[PDB]
Amino acid sequence: SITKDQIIEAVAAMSVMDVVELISAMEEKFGVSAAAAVAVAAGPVEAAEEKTEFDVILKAAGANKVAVIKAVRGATGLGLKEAKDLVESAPAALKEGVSKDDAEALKKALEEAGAEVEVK
Amino acid sequence: SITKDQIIEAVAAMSVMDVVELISAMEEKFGVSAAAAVAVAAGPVEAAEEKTEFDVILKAAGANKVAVIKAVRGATGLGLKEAKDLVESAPAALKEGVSKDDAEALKKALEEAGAEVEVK
Repeated sequence: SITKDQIIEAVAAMSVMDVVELISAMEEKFGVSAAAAVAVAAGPVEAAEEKTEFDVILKAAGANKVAVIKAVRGATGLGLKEAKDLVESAPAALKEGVSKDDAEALKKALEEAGAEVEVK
Repeated sequence: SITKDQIIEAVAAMSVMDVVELISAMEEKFGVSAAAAVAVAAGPVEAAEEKTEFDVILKAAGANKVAVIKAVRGATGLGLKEAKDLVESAPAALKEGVSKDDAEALKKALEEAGAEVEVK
């Protein structure tokens, strides 16, 4: 009496774990687990983190909203308006999680114009 | 003697179709939500037994990215963009675990257009 149905009630006769073994058995039996598949080798969290995530915030455009607006749209590319509003909505984040070099690049640009920047 | 092993040889005793029916049954019983994992996990296991799991990969669209993109979205139905990226992200799997006939069908289509396909 090995009917399809009988098997259904059979799976509901054992525990989930016991079932996991079942399904697993076939995998090995029919050896349907060794062809190509994908890698996806996610390693376990390990110390030694990087530090390349700097955020450049704009506090005050200063007496050079013009140059600022340029630096803004220049660093991003938002519409003149968007950029305007952004600055007008100070403080406003310029960039988030950008390379230090880039952060300092714009920063120095702001300074050259005479604006207040924030590095965090 | 209602062992698990015995259930293993049971699947290896019946035809893939009979196994499909089974899984399909449980799918409803235990629910398609709870069995979903088993269904997708067993989906390939069953097909493998029929030796009807061929993978069609796209290596190079060739000098006919147009026709290719068509074949792609045509074989799948992904957004124009998605398809574009896919092709541009070669190699890219077009189909996975499909009938040989189907695999060769698209393959020949690619050739007709003049593209490089991969069958594995």
